[PDB]
Amino acid sequence: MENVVSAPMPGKVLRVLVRVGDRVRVGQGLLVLEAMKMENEIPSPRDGVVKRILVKEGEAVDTGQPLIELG
Ligand code: NA
Repeated sequence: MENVVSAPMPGKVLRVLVRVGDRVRVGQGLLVLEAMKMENEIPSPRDGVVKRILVKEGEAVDTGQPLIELG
């Protein structure tokens, strides 16, 4: 899915760091997944604007699951 940031591993959503409409830059933390016994910031792969937030706190996600859509 183009413009979609997806989960790199299974985990639990701890918090979302951005809001719809936010400008983001490559490497910027978009949300935090608990996995591999740690808290992991999931980065933006590119500069952009946050278009949609596709998960909520507490949600269990799988590898490749859409997390954030960029505009
Ligand atoms: Na799930």
